[PDB]
Amino acid sequence: ATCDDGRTTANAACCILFPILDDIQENLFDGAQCGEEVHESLRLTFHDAIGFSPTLGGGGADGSIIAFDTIETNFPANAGIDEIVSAQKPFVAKHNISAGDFIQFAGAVGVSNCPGGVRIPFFLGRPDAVAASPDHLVPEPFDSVDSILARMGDAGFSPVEVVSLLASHSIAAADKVDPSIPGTPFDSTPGVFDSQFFIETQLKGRLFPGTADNKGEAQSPLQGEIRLQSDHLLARDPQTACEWQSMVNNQPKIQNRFAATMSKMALLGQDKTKLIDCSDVIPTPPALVGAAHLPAGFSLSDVEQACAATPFPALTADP
Ligand code: HEM
Ligand SMILES: C[As](C)(=O)[O-]
Ligand SMILES: [Ca+2]
Ligand SMILES: [Ca+2]
Ligand SMILES: [Fe+3]
Ligand SMILES: [Fe+3]
Ligand SMILES: [Fe+3]
Ligand SMILES: [Fe+3]
Ligand SMILES: [Fe+3]
Ligand SMILES: [Zn+2]
Ligand SMILES: [Zn+2]
Ligand SMILES: [Zn+2]
Ligand SMILES: [Zn+2]
Ligand SMILES: [Zn+2]
Ligand SMILES: [Zn+2]
Ligand SMILES: [Zn+2]
Ligand SMILES: [Zn+2]
Repeated sequence: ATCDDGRTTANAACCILFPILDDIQENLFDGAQCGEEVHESLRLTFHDAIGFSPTLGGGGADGSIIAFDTIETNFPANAGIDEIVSAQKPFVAKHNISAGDFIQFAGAVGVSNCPGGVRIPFFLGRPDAVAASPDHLVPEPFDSVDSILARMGDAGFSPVEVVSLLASHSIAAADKVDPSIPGTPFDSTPGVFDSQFFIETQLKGRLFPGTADNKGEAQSPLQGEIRLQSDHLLARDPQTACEWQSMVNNQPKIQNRFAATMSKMALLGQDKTKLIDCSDVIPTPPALVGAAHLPAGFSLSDVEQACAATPFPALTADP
């Protein structure tokens, strides 16, 4: 199909997305950058979608975190979410798509700005949300591996899918874990969708980048980086460590698995067969910049190897 401005897409219903794309690229993502608002919008996809429990309720990827913001943004695990919700709300009001669609669309557009990134499959047509998520559905950084895996499993994700989804932490920072150092990233390349997160979380912790007694924080290997206790544990726990290590210097796997599992997450509470595939509207991401490496001055002995079956791969270090 050909839209009114000459751009093309497989399904004509998708043409409505092109003006939305242009608006968000400039006015949400600061001219199609992989920066703060991409990171926040990607986090929002998860905090919206994971509000889904057969037992407990919630409609998944339904826009509830915007529609029912007054309730959801006050949940403890949603600390800091209010900022991106407030930023996105006027776009939802201006354009003519549901909040659920907008959240997933913005997340997919944003990820596509990141070198090494992917096009997350995107489907159009989610109805407006009809209920708020229950509280206690979003994992927290002080939760155990058993708890995180049980919660994610309740929503439909296996442990290997959880590891896949955590490639998001390659383009990510924390504002509330240690509020003395807001904006501190989880890897050394928060503008690049790469395996650095899976490398750097495996290093022996050395220091706290800010203060030393924050709940849910582990020692980091680097002054410029923060480590979550959940990521510390997931990198090392026998249930997840082998999958974690398998991401290291495996860009094709990170790409393939993140796109597939993000699509699954974007469709929680939804039925793809009732939606329209608009995947081809998402921009083509740039190729990876940089390659897998240890930080300058580090060596393999600084890696806490946690996969009995397979030794940690030999990586070069920054000069
Ligand atoms: C599975 C367990 C998870 C835990 C415990 C967890 C925890 C956290 C925490 C504590 C933060 C920092 C919030 C702040 O203090 O500002 C964060 C940020 C973020 N999370 Fe995760 N997360 C998990 C899964 C995910 C998943 C599945 C996604 C996928 C979309 C995701 C995407 C992000 C992103 C992109 C950010 C960065 C936000 C920013 O830069 O402001 N997280 N997460
Ligand atoms: C049950 As929970 C995701 O709030 O630790
Ligand atoms: Ca929701
Ligand atoms: Ca990165
Ligand atoms: Fe509201
Ligand atoms: Fe509407
Ligand atoms: Fe509506
Ligand atoms: Fe913030
Ligand atoms: Fe480096
Ligand atoms: Zn900005
Ligand atoms: Zn912000
Ligand atoms: Zn922001
Ligand atoms: Zn519009
Ligand atoms: Zn809870
Ligand atoms: Zn918890
Ligand atoms: Zn942030
Ligand atoms: Zn365990």
